[PDB]
Amino acid sequence: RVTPAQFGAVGDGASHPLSERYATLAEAQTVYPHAVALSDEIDWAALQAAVDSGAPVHIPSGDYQINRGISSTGSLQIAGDGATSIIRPTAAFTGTSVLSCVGSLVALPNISSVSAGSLTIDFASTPNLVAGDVFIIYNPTDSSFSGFRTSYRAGEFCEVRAVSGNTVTIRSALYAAYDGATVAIYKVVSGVVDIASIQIVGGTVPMNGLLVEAVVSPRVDDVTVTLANNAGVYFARCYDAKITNSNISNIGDGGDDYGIIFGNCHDGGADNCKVYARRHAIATGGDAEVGCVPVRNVRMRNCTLRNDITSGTHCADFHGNAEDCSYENCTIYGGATWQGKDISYRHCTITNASGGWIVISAEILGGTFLLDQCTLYTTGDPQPGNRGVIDVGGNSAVLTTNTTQPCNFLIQGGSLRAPSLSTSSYLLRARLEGSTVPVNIQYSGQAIDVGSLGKVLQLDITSGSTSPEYLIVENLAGLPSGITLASAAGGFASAPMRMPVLGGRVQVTTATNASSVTAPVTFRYIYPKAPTVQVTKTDRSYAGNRVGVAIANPTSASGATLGLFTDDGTNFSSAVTNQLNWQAGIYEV
Amino acid sequence: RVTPAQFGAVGDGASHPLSERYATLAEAQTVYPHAVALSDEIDWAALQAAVDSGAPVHIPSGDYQINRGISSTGSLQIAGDGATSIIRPTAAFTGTSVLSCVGSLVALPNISSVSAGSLTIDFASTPNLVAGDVFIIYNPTDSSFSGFRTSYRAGEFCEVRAVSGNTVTIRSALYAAYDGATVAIYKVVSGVVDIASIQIVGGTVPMNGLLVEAVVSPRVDDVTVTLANNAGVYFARCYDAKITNSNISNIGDGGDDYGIIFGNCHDGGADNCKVYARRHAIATGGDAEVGCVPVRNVRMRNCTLRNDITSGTHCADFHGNAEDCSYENCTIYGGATWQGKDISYRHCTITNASGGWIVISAEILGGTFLLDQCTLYTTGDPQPGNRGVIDVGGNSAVLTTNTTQPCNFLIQGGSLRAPSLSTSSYLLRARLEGSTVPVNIQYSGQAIDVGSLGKVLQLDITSGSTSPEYLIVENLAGLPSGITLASAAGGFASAPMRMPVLGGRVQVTTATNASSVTAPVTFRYIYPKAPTVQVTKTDRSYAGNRVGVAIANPTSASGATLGLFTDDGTNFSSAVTNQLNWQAGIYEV
Amino acid sequence: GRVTPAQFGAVGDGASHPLSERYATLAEAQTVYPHAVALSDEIDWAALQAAVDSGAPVHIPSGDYQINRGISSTGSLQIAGDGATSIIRPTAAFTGTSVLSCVGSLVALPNISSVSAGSLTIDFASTPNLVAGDVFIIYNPTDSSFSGFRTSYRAGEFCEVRAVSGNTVTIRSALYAAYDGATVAIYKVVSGVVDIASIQIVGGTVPMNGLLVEAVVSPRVDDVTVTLANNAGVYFARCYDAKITNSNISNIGDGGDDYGIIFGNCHDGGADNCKVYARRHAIATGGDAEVGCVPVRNVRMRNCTLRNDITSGTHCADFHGNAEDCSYENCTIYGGATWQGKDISYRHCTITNASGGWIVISAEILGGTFLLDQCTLYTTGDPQPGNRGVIDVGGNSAVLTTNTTQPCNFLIQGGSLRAPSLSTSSYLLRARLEGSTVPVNIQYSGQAIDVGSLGKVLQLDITSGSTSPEYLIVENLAGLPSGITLASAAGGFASAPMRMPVLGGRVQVTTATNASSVTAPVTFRYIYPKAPTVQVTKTDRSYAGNRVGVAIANPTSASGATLGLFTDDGTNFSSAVTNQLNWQAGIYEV
Ligand SMILES: [Ca+2]
Ligand SMILES: [Ca+2]
Ligand SMILES: [Ca+2]
Ligand SMILES: [Ca+2]
Ligand code: NA
Ligand code: NA
Ligand code: NA
Ligand code: NA
Ligand code: NA
Ligand code: NA
Ligand code: NA
Ligand code: NA
Ligand code: NA
Ligand code: NA
Ligand code: NA
Ligand code: NA
Ligand code: NA
Ligand code: NA
Repeated sequence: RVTPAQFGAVGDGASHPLSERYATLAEAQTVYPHAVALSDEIDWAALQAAVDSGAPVHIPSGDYQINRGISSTGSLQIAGDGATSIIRPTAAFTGTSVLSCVGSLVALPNISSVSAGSLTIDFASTPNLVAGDVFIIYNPTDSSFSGFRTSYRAGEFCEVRAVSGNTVTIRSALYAAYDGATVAIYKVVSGVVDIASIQIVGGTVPMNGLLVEAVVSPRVDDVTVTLANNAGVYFARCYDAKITNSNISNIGDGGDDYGIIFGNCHDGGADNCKVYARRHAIATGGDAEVGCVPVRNVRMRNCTLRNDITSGTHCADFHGNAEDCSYENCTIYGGATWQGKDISYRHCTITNASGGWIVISAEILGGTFLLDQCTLYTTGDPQPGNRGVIDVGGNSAVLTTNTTQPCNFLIQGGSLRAPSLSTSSYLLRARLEGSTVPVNIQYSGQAIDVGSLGKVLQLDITSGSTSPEYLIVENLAGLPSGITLASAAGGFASAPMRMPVLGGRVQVTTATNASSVTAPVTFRYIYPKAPTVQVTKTDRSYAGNRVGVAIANPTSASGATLGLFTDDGTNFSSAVTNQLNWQAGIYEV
Repeated sequence: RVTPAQFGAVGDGASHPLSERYATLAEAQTVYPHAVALSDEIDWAALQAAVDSGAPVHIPSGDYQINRGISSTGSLQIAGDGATSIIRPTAAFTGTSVLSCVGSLVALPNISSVSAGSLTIDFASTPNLVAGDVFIIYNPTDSSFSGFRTSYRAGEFCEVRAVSGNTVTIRSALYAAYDGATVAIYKVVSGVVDIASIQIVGGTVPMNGLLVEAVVSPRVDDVTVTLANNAGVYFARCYDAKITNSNISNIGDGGDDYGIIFGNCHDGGADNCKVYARRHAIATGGDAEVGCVPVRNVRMRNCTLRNDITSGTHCADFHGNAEDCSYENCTIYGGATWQGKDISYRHCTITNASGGWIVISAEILGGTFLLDQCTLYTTGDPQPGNRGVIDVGGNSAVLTTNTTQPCNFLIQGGSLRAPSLSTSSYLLRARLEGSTVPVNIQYSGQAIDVGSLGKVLQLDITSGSTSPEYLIVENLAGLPSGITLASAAGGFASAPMRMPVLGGRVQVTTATNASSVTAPVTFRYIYPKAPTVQVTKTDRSYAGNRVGVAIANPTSASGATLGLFTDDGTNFSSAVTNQLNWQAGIYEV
Repeated sequence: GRVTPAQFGAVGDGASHPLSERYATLAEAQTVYPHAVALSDEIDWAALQAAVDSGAPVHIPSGDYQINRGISSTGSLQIAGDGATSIIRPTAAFTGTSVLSCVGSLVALPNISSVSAGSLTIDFASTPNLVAGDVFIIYNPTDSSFSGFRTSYRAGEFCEVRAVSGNTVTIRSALYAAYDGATVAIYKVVSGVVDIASIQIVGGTVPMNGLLVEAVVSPRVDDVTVTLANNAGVYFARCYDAKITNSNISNIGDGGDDYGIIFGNCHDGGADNCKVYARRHAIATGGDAEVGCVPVRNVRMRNCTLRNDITSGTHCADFHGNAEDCSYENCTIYGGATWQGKDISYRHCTITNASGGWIVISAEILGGTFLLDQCTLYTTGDPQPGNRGVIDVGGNSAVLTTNTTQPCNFLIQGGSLRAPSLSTSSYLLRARLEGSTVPVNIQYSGQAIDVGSLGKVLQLDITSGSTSPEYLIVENLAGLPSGITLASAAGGFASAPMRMPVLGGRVQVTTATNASSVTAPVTFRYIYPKAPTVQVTKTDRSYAGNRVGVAIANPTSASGATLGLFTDDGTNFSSAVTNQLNWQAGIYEV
């Protein structure tokens, strides 16, 4: 509705300080009240004034030179003509973000204590809320959500359903319980944020290309952002923030170096974005400011993500304050991570990080962690660095005294290709370093393509202990002969186990000078302990004078000696074939 | 192209009746031929005149007060500057919908009878159709698609491939057969419908925020709609209706209370929308008007949905006239439903409705119903309401004489967390109330996280009968000891079954004063009938004078007495240990 | 956009207006439109072309613009309209290859040292004109350097620059393949902004393409409607991260290749939320034989509904054999789909049959992994009379040949497959060797099947060549009727490590006091590829008078077994009493 040209923008790609047009600061401020100095860029002055007008701003193709950030409280509405509508910080730029909009957390009355899964909140006095309003429940106590980091504090975003007196009902169930004496409540007050069809060429100075903070349903669509600093796009304390159809590339400056990060956000996500950043193309986390609650129901879909493989870290990120978030239908070059609680990767294609691993874990609070029908590729071998291809604390402190809820690690279907492992390598490692909770494993349905391999599961205990409900390896295709199904220490060894069935038909021939004949079997896979073995004689009835009793003696985790013995010890009177049909498995759960 | 300001709009948020500007109605009608009274809103008159010009309408930021719907026939093109372009019914509003566009159903010739799966339609005379045209085959006979409601009539939308004389080929196979003597055919005649980047604040009076009816490929994008009445967005009899990137919030007025509903629609769906509504955030169904055919190939993807949990109903809806529709990659707070035919939930996260159940059924015609790799949560327990966590007629008439096709209920992978069930609760219930078709269950691969639990399956018959092709429980993680695998009545009990394997190794020591030694085993899970049991002796050969024959006697659904007996009844001559390796399962299909 | 066709003199009223209506001479017309060719050219075309030529973004108001020549550009093309009422319409007099087109450039870079697959470092022979974010193509001009199935399936790929230090260029993702430095030419992709949105092209019968975008980084097509009766509604050629979204594309075809949207030699990007029809392939991938014709990689089709002409006899959803690491996800596909190339997946798709009755067909299999991941499949027909599986891998065509050079894994995981009209001779999946010598592995796992009659799950044949598979697995299937064959397996398939489902039951036998044995026959519900591993145990009786009896099976075969209870020493049983013979059978080799 307004343009920067209407407020005097030039936008020709060259510098135009206000001094080119105004002899005095007072004269410049008569036109641009918030100009700071005559050396400020006319393009910046014009863009900021247009934003300040309160009308949606349309930015025609041009190359706008700015020395300060374009910022707003409340609302920010900017739409360009596409990638040719360029906002470009100059070498003289100062400020935290190229574009920014910041809403408000406004104190609400305190509340009564409330249980997890409730949809009713009792305020101490009349709350200024109506249906559709958004508020944050916030616990200022350090580590109130997770002990892994100080800043992982508890709370969540609620959406008002109805209000009756001091009672406020909400539109979806609470993720967590709150003691009323420990939380402060804030109404999220913000205007309309919609940023579309522009290109930010941020350079090396600003920390963020775009910052949107404490806003309900901001929208970023069809943008291009390049930067060499901390974050291409940073959503902080936003509810239903969406960024869609955008290309974000952050070369980094050697800091946290994020492409798109959702800090203390709830709902929304990224859809159909192509993203590169040095460390984490997409990430979740937050800060330590008021309202720094966990990241929940944030969904990354249909993106392609790349990072700098030499950074050594995972490309797709969640930090340990995430709960109930996922990457879905994403192509992820350079690895992914399980952190926090209740995290899923669904139908993603994921390649390895530099260490050779594909999925790595950290800061596991507990809950369920899932690789759902993913396609996994590694060109390396993480075993020399003590990690699994899917790693849970192999060489790091991940399952600790800060892991306070039972954990379920679920690998369902999909495929895993890893041509360059050794006979020492393992597909999944979990190592306890202080936790005392059940750690359950379901490794199920996946098709595996390897050269050499040592083991499917490697389950270790450095400190702490576990009593799992289950330890399951099942329906795997592509396992080569000789591998170990699960090395399991301590409480993993005594866990209720299900292990794959092996078996076959072994011919034995009786001898007329003996009451028995035996034959050795070496299992194609090594079990964690002696499996449950069946043996049955087929394809012969009387071997002369006796049927014979089929047994196995001994049996072990690695094999068994099959035998056919006359019950009473009489020698067989004929020398003839018999088929010993054997099988082995473990079926405790 | 045109703006309401050009036609005299004010849009400042206050009321401006025509009387402010025109002394008589005649005077006003010179400018606005459609004006009804001098009390009409200038903003309404202006917006309607803008629509009536036939040019695309751009609505600049503004708050436009209207007392009547903005409506059109055939085409409607409205685009604003985003959420600050607000259309607002006043207290005096009269009309059914805030914005609406209605296309036409134009008679085509009758047709010859045609079979399901055909791509060739024979018209009785020359049809006015060319490639790309869309028509509806419509059976006006009540319940011609489904007997569950009279308005579930048969027919479908067809897209013309080629026309040769009176023969019309179509671009995809027919879903159903039609007797030519029973159907009337209608060409869908409509123009361009495109509604984008506006906000409708509908209030309590209009039944619909947006209504689009009988239109080919209408588009709704980047809109925000709030309402407290029947439907935020209602697509009726549309082909390839698509709504994208929109936020829809219907507080409801205590009726059907839908967010987005697709009535009698084919193709299209909802993508990347955040939706709240009191009863069903998204739904499908229809009315009883001409062309009220089944809802097909409508796909809801990448949405977050919420409802009022106190409504007691499911948040994500399909009615019984749905065929071949799905929700995929959606976050669903407040439950989902199987109804109609061939319905799936894929990679969704779903929480419980107030009853404690998560997926509920109604109006099952038959076909295949799938929960594919979904993450399911319930904080409650549906068993006291006689419902499973996944429920098929537990407490309602769902599998009845109106269920006319074989049913397959499939649960594949994913997870289910339900910490608060009792030892009486069951994960899935199916109860017959009059149906006679096969009802097949595949409960396969899911990771389960419970405290107490009674049963995996509960399969009951109040009336009717069934001869299932299969009844399968397999590859489940997380089942606690003592649960029942399936309680199965009548034809469920005699169905070909597959039930999980349990087994173990039990040490027994022979005694020199007996020919046998036994040991009791109680299975971890209770089978629906005595399972198929194997026992083999290992890790010992002769026990003095005899090997011993390993048997089980008795066996039952809940356990077995393992035994080692000398074949000839001679007492064992030595007291030595032996391992009885036992296992059980059911392997009929 | 900045400029409009009106500003350059357009009419856009739907009727023809040759330049001769306004200008008496060609010279006078060219004063206004320098690139007009003749006074008979359309004013709408001259105006639209001039608007594009201005270099400003072009906004096209509602109107119906008549053009007799393509609207084209080099480097950049920015066009946005008011939606489907902004119509660009070739006239009967149209001449040109494409209605709308933008072509970027491939600019030679220095040569590189040999590099391994999986590398992220490239060494240039001399200083390269590259910075971070730049895109280049490694190209091998040698015919069939990626796949032997076609000449034009040449090797190479798109790389995105991470950093440059001296002659060393690091890249943002690992190379898919290895390259001999002496065999490749390297090219920078130089292009500007391409953005086409919110217009309708009514192409007609003349143009080969509705929209062509060639050699461009991140072109964007959004909210467009395209109809045509020729070769390709939308053709992306040698593009990196081409995205078409929210569009309706319909190609009636002219009897040629007849594509809706085709990605030729493209890397990254894909199609999202599109409704597409084309006579042959609604969406396809492939390419041409021009410089830079590299494999199609990381192209993702998502959230689309696709239809084709079923009487064409071909699959609706296409990849050609030069595809690697591509997929369809969350698509409704009427008229079948295909596995070709390497590492291809369909995920959460609903797919119906092509005319032959099959649903997924293969061709030009290089090797790697081919996945149907939780798909819903439906056929109204039966492909067996045409010698093809419902899921087919060379049943009646040359698919697994000397050009299949890498181990193949065919995976069917979960989902459902309904096929009510098969016969007792039909098979769900067929794979047939016609010259390949690599392992061919099958995982058929977890699917719920709904059939009337059926012959077999797998039909594994060898016409020529040979195979030593790592695995052959059938497991966790629901809905198989009695009497089917699990796997017909010939040659090396027959000797592969197999996993086959368990069958079992409890059979009552009563001893006789005048014999030392009692037997009972069992016929398995499914026929195994070879004699299965069988267990038998006696339950629910201890001594039958004087003896327990030893439970065995004799004989056993692929189709059944004779269960037996025999006193060990051949003494007659002394009592006639019941016993339960608990039997089971399966194959458990992998
Ligand atoms: Ca390594
Ligand atoms: Ca309940
Ligand atoms: Ca035995
Ligand atoms: Ca056929
Ligand atoms: Na000042
Ligand atoms: Na100054
Ligand atoms: Na503002
Ligand atoms: Na609301
Ligand atoms: Na911290
Ligand atoms: Na012999
Ligand atoms: Na009147
Ligand atoms: Na068409
Ligand atoms: Na002993
Ligand atoms: Na001329
Ligand atoms: Na860059
Ligand atoms: Na060729
Ligand atoms: Na072929
Ligand atoms: Na008896």
